[PDB]
Amino acid sequence: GAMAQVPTDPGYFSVLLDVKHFSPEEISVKVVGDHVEVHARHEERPDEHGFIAREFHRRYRLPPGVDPAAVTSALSPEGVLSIQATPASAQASLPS
Repeated sequence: GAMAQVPTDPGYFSVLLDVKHFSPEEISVKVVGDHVEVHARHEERPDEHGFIAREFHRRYRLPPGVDPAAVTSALSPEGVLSIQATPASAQASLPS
């Protein structure tokens, strides 16, 4: 049979970012509504007479069904940032 794509169940999120030239405390992640925002900023000064900076931003829409409070971030020692989320649970309306 032909090769097929394996479907993914809904309600999950997973992305990776290469932020190796930002330190852990130069990077922040937050959820705003149903988006995730990543921000990073580095500045250095070689002397009093100058200033070098980098900046990065990105926003992702969380897919349907994701719990916006269940987003996690993990920054590897090699500077890869994983951002993941899992499905929201639904309140029951009938007895168990």
